[PDB]
Amino acid sequence: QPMIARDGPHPVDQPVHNYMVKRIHKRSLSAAFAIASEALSLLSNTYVD
Amino acid sequence: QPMIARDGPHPVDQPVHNYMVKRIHKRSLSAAFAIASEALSLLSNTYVD
Repeated sequence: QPMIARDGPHPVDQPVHNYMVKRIHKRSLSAAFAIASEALSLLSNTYVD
Repeated sequence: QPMIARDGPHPVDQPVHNYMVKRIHKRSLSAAFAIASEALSLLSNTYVD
């Protein structure tokens, strides 16, 4: 931060430095996907049908 | 229909498919047309007049 030079019945000011630390926040996403029993019976054949 | 993926205390979602069936409806159009008897006698002389 900057600083102003003044006079009179005021204390002399000094330059000030600030330090900040922020942290991450974790979230997620989810989506389902279904398949039926007839489709599973039709898909698992392995070169027979 | 589309899907939105979300988190938190929400159950996970799966997309939907909709099947609809419509059937036809039968209408008509009718218009009348009259011919006088003397006109029918004139048009059907059969090679006399």
